[PDB]
Amino acid sequence: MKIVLAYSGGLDTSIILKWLKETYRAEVIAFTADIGQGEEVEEAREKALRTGASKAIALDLKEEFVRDFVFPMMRAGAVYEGYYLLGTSIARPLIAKHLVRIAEEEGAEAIAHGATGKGNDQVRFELTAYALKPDIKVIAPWREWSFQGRKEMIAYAEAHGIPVPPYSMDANLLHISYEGGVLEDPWAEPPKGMFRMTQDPEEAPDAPEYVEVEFFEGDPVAVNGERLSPAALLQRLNEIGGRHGVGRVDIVENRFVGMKSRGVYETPGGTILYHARRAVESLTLDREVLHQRDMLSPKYAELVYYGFWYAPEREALQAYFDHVARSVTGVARLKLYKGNVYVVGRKAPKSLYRQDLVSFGYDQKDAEGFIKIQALRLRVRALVER
Amino acid sequence: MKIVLAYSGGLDTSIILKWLKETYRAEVIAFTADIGQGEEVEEAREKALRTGASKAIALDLKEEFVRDFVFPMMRAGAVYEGYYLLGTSIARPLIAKHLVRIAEEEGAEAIAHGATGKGNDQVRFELTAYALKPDIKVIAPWREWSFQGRKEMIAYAEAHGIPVPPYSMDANLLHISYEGGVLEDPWAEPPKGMFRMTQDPEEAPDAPEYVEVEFFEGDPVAVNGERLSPAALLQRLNEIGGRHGVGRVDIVENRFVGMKSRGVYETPGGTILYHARRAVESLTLDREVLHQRDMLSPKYAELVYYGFWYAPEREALQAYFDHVARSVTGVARLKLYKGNVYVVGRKAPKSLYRQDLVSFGYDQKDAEGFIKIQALRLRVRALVER
Amino acid sequence: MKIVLAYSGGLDTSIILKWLKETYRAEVIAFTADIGQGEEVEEAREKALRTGASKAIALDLKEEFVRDFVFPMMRAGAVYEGYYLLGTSIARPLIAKHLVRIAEEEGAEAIAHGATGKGNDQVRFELTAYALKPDIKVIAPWREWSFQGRKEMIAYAEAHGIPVPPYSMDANLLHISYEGGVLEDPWAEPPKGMFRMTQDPEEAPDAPEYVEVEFFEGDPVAVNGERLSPAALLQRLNEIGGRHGVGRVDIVENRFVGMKSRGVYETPGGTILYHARRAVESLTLDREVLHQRDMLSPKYAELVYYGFWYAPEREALQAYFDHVARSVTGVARLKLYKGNVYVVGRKAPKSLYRQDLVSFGYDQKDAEGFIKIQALRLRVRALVER
Amino acid sequence: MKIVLAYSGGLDTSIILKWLKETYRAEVIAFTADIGQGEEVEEAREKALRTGASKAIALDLKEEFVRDFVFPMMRAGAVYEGYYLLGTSIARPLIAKHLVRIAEEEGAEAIAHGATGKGNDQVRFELTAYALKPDIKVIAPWREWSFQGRKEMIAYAEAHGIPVPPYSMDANLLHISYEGGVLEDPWAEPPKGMFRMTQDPEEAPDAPEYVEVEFFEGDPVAVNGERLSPAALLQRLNEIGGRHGVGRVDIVENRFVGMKSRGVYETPGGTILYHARRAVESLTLDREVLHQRDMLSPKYAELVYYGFWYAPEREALQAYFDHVARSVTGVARLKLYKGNVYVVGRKAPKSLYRQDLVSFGYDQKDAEGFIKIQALRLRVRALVER
Ligand SMILES: Nc1ncnc2c1ncn2[C@@H]1O[C@H](COP(=O)(O)O)[C@@H](O)[C@H]1O
Ligand SMILES: Nc1ncnc2c1ncn2[C@@H]1O[C@H](COP(=O)(O)O)[C@@H](O)[C@H]1O
Ligand SMILES: Nc1ncnc2c1ncn2[C@@H]1O[C@H](COP(=O)(O)O)[C@@H](O)[C@H]1O
Ligand SMILES: Nc1ncnc2c1ncn2[C@@H]1O[C@H](COP(=O)(O)O)[C@@H](O)[C@H]1O
Ligand SMILES: N/C(=N\CCC[C@H](N)C(=O)O)N[C@@H](CC(=O)O)C(=O)O
Ligand SMILES: N/C(=N\CCC[C@H](N)C(=O)O)N[C@@H](CC(=O)O)C(=O)O
Ligand SMILES: N/C(=N\CCC[C@H](N)C(=O)O)N[C@@H](CC(=O)O)C(=O)O
Ligand SMILES: N/C(=N\CCC[C@H](N)C(=O)O)N[C@@H](CC(=O)O)C(=O)O
Repeated sequence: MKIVLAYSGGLDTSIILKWLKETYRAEVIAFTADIGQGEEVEEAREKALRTGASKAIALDLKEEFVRDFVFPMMRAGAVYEGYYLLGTSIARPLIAKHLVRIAEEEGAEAIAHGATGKGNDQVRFELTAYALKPDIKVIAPWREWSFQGRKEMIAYAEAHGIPVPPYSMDANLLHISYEGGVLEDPWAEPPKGMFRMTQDPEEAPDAPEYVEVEFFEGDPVAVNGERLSPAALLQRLNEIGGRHGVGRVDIVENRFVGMKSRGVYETPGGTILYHARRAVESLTLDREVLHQRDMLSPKYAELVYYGFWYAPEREALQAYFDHVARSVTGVARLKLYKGNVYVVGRKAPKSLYRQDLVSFGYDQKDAEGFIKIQALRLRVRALVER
Repeated sequence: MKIVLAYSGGLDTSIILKWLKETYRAEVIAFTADIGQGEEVEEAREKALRTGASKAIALDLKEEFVRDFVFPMMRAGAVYEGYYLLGTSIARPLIAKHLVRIAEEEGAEAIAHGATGKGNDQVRFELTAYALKPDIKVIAPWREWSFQGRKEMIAYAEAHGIPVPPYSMDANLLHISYEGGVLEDPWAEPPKGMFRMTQDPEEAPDAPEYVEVEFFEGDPVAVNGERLSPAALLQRLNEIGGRHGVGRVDIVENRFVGMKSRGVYETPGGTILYHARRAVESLTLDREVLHQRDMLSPKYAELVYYGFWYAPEREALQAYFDHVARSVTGVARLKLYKGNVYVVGRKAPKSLYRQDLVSFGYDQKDAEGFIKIQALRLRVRALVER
Repeated sequence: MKIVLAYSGGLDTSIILKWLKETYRAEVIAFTADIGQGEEVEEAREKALRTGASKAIALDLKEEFVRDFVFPMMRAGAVYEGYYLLGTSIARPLIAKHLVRIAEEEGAEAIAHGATGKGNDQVRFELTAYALKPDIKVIAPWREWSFQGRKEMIAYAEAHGIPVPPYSMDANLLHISYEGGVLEDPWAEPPKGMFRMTQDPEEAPDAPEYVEVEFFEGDPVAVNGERLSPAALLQRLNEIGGRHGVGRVDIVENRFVGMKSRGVYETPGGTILYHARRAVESLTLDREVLHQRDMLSPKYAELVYYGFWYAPEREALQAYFDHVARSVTGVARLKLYKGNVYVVGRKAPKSLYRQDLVSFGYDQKDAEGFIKIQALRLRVRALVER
Repeated sequence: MKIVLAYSGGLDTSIILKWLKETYRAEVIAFTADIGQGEEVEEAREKALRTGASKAIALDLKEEFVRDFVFPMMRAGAVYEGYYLLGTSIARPLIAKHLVRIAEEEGAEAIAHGATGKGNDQVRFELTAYALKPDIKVIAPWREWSFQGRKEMIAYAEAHGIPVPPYSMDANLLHISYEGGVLEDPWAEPPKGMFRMTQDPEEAPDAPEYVEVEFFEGDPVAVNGERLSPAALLQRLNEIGGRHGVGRVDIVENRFVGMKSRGVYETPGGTILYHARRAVESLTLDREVLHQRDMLSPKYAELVYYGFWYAPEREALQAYFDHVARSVTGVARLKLYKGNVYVVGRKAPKSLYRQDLVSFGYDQKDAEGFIKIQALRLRVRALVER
């Protein structure tokens, strides 16, 4: 039987490829997606073949990732529990999508992934798979094998000749996530030198740096006047924001499976894009549209976090967010300095701001009437209380 | 006829004090509240007497301000349009409340304030006034007078004996607001040296400073182990954060009155408290409670911003927020560095975090069933689309 | 100067026509719309010319009314304060839309309407007018003249040759509204004989009547197998629901301008449609989509009620509702009997219901896992309470 | 080993009692609760002993049911998916609460119930149990045993001495639920004579009946002037409403475990109470409070439906609803007639309604300013769209 494995190249997914051959005596098709992890995915592909894969596929999905997953999510202003910009979250749907497509192309029965039984990833992979191919068979080795502990897995690794070696990392174009190990104690600061995408604030330039991001109908299309594709644009902002230490988050979040866990994230480019968008929105979105939009963002955020990307409720909300984002066209000017992102300017060809309405269509006495009417129900209330 | 005026001691409320006397020929009781503007209010009380007030009152309302207004608001995680911590907004209700109490005490049928006809403050003072005493009369000189320029106001000031002297500011224990003049161009960065409460990040300490804030049942009670009263606590955090340049935001916001306005704010202490609270909340609040609470916060924020403090909607929402906030007990440890605030740790007596649930609360198979049930409707959907 | 008046042919708008001519020395162009009031609008168009209009326009807007206003609103499941199906609310935008178009075509700088200064209609008319043509001038005589009472208005009309003839009515294809007069006492049942669109349930047929309503992509397209245009369809359902006394509501509502008002409404066809729609949705909409949709309906309803039809917030929500409603294709079967409507059956081409899953893919063991995971956070909370 | 079983006295729970003793080599303590199912609970209690229970407990929980579960839910205006008044949903928590208490008193390590593995009840029972006593062991025979059909179940019972006897029913003081069998076809009207709690509208009195319900701080306290305890009050309204065939619902709902199912419900008393409460609320609740409250009700409804009664989200929302409900004091007057409930009058000690404001403080010109300000952002938008 054929099985398509989401293969990263790491120890665990390598142990999984061997485990699947041995346990299911199956023809394993390894799949590695280049989504900006900063690893030569071609090395993962050869290592998979070396580890026993009857086939290995490596694809550059950086553009699809940002264009079809990151951008739509950003248009919605999605933020989980106040700080998480969902770097790992929106990536999983993309990977499961291809796993399913590859399985259908290679006539494979099942697909497998290496997310553990304690997290959100397992849900994201599987909900995506079932939503796309309801008849698909899914295998989650972390839930199915008998290994108990790192020593056993390493022993098993060495036995099969698999290359063996504080926290665990998950990286892609949007961010790098860190959790586990020393990070499991919520009272303990992350260890110095852990971050990789972002330079330390204390080591960031002494001179602030200005950057401008242009948005067209809800999506960023240029940086400092240079038109850049979705992936190239995220990359560029990662470089600029990274040098300044921008986008570090440290939170204890609530997993979908029920328990809290301490996660640390660095999202330089995405963080710049979060504030740039709101800056352009401040001139281009209507007050009531904005207030409504912000009260829905958190719901869309948990949908992404839990793994309901290819789910009707998320696609429905997307219709709202996409409609609203269509008006977001303009430029945000931000000032980067030692870990912070400061909005310092913004402009738009169809700005709703009118200096003439605030400087010293507006008649001062209309305000009295507005106030009296707004006050009526409160006055009736007070009088009734006598 | 008696009129109680919200008197700050500035040129405008000074001009207003004279204007009221001439216009209404009423005795004016000047009221000056110390809410942390960093001004000697007795100086304003005496100047009010020199300007013609038949009675000048000055009260230290710092503790009432933080305890009965800033704290209840903070418990709700109130943030207007993404960044505004409502520094000016929660202050007006307090002032109006005293204006109405004093009018009742002095037998004054009317109150007056110096907010302009183009803004939010006018609504805040008046909705509060009418909500507390329905038949009170309110006079807003800015909406009633004839001055057609700043030049005319000063001439009137000099012609009357009032001392006369790029943007307008409003300061109190929570923040300092800056808007108008040079700030009316949303593409222009605020002028160098404008900020007064926070030190320029470029001139802030080279070594980060750690700070710990203790929360008890939703309100902050100690800083670095020192128990502090509400106003004392906010003051202490303003000093610590200010020294580091923390809490600066720049936005184009939507006034309740219809038009957009470019505002700049520095909220050092409040910004530290915002993040400290969420840090403690991450260990003490249930996932679902939190998610629901966060979707209501934006609504509570617009209520405070529009001026509906003493309104049934806000008091109802307050019951919800207060209920949830009651569990927020613990300590947040934050790191301050050149303009930025970083959560680096948190602990709590009744933390819901359990390392054993994440360390390598259910067994693997449980997750499989959870996923299958969660996936059911998506699979039926896919099948029907057959 | 020219003024386009929303003229219904009644006493008040006739008085208004005369009043406008003299007060503004203007040419008044009368506009009467047939939106299902059950009155020969041509008679109103002629009475206007007799009354002094320089031009009188009358249009059959029944189809545009149902297709472009009633249907989009019904797709959203809009219900104001638990019962009001907004019959008068969605009709005002339509009227004002034509007033502004006619004003433009005739070179008129202003439009006028006869809604009083204490209601919602004035807001709906003007918000629509201003939103479509920002510099249009609106004249609301009720807020400008000084008639001291009814007697005075009758004498004015008698003096102008206007024919002078216990509650006020507003009728159209969607419903008939009743309020004012004897209806002002919330404790008093409406008088017998008041209803006109519906038969007293006590006089309704002794046998129940079954009716089927087919929906296609969110809108009703057929009744009892007969395909019917929007307006013809609402009419047929009015006839059917009407004969049985269906659609009667009696509520005390909150007007946008601040005071409560007692209103009585009969919406036979719309009431059948409300339940028919939900019946088809019960087979075609996903659970999460439905739940989110229902939490937004109320907001949409107040938007309509207040008059924000041609408003970006409303249009944005409409994007969401339209997206969801595109899945609503199927047939609802209802049973009508003495005042009530009963859903007794429903079917759909792409129904999501599967008897497979309820009769004795699904494995009961999965339910245990689902339950354990959902319970984890509750159990942790319990252990911490200790 | 001791196991406390939710014992209804029926065939399946009797089979379960025998099954539990042998499978777990344990003694079973049967618990039967009278919650208004209209059965003699002492009969089930005696039968449990005859079936082998080591102890059988039967309690009258009618008052606790209505006072502590039904009323709190009603104050929230809870309605699931447009029509379900949650009759079975709110009863389960109460039952499980007692199972856990009895287990603790009897020193039993586990509890058991007879809900199936494909429904909602299992979740309600278990989430409740786990929330109250996290270490409790729950046994759900339907998800554990090996019976492969109804005939084998009958053979097992007949073999154990248990006596053996088109849809399934669940009845209590709030309603009677009907689902399964012939009701599984959503296009088929339910069978004649199926309803038990309500008289068919065709047979109901030709004379309408007026009923008055007095509310005090959110809860109903009297019917037609007669003060009644919670359970006696619900009983009374069931009798009155039942005679008139009030409260019948026919829906295809979404279960928490993922699939749709056709359910039929009769809730005579609860339906009168639903409309009675809203009638009193129309005079006692503020507009904004009401609108907010209605947007949260559906969320609370799904919580109850899913089984999250003793859950922090639900208790947090309850704080909101209870705050709001406290103003709900007054009397509702309804007209009952052949299946329908018509609100015909309402009054309250502190009614916020003022004939003052609608009859022909308020000055129409305030309305113009209100409208102008409300329209500003719309005019700005229009001008920009040019
Ligand atoms: N770039 C990728 N290509 C293919 N599969 C991936 C990729 N990144 C993650 N996965 C899968 O999802 C899991 C994610 O966990 P982790 O690598 O610890 O962050 C891995 O164990 C893989 O099975
Ligand atoms: N500390 C205070 N005491 C009394 N009235 C105040 C105080 N702060 C503000 N106000 C009132 O509210 C207005 C606020 O204006 P502004 O400072 O320009 O943003 C002043 O014109 C006063 O009438
Ligand atoms: N069919 C119609 N055509 C034109 N204007 C109308 C029509 N129906 C109502 N109006 C306008 O809106 C107001 C509605 O008032 P009313 O009937 O008292 O509820 C009238 O005073 C008219 O100015
Ligand atoms: N009055 C009651 N006393 C004790 N247990 C009950 C009672 N009503 C329901 N239950 C439990 O919940 C299930 C309810 O029945 P059903 O509606 O047939 O799925 C039974 O299998 C019992 O274990
Ligand atoms: N650490 C890791 N990746 C990423 C995550 C960031 C995060 N807290 C999230 O849920 O996105 N591996 C896990 C995370 C998880 O499922 O919670 C696993 O496979 O079990
Ligand atoms: N500048 C000033 N104070 C403060 C406020 C910050 C802000 N944008 C807010 O609404 O709180 N004066 C005004 C503000 C206003 O009313 O919007 C006035 O009286 O008109
Ligand atoms: N009675 C009338 N029409 C209709 C109304 C139904 C209702 N309560 C609504 O707001 O739609 N005329 C008024 C209503 C109002 O503006 O509230 C007026 O023009 O003054
Ligand atoms: N029919 C019955 N009881 C009640 C239900 C009304 C309903 N649709 C609801 O979920 O409350 N038995 C089931 C229902 C269920 O829990 O979904 C079972 O034990 O499996």
